[PDB]
Amino acid sequence: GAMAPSYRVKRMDIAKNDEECVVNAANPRGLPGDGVCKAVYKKWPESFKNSATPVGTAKTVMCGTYPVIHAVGPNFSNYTESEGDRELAAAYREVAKEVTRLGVNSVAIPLLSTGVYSGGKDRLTQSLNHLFTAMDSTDADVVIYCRDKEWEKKISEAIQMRT
Ligand SMILES: [Cl-]
Ligand SMILES: [Cl-]
Ligand SMILES: [Cl-]
Repeated sequence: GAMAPSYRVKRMDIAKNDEECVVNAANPRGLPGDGVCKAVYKKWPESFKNSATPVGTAKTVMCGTYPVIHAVGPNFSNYTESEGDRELAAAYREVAKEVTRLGVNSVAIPLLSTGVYSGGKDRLTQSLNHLFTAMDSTDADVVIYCRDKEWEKKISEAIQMRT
């Protein structure tokens, strides 16, 4: 584990991360997709062999020796708010189990269900709080990746508030 486990946020493409493994914001069918998923497919295409997994789960596939944890958040256009909330929390709990199993000291993670699976709603606080609930008990350094300047500031404020 990291000597003093931390959370950090960076506003850049997760495909350029400086961590020991990456979490993909995957679709259930293991398709190239859009947004984070498409960037992950371009950088680590080998990790999409048998990466299909149900909503609310995570499945890791190696690209060489680099782990890609495919985490499937719910698409809020299809799920009710109640059921989608439960599946989003579940996907993050599965990411925490995979990060622990892998023994990594750091992990790059996006905010699940905040892009095209958001159902047109701002889910920064919802998704980030489920990320914290799952990852707080792990000892890996977590680096959250985002692309919006206002989201970077809000994620950074939420991290600093708890220290
Ligand atoms: Cl970039
Ligand atoms: Cl998304
Ligand atoms: Cl963003």
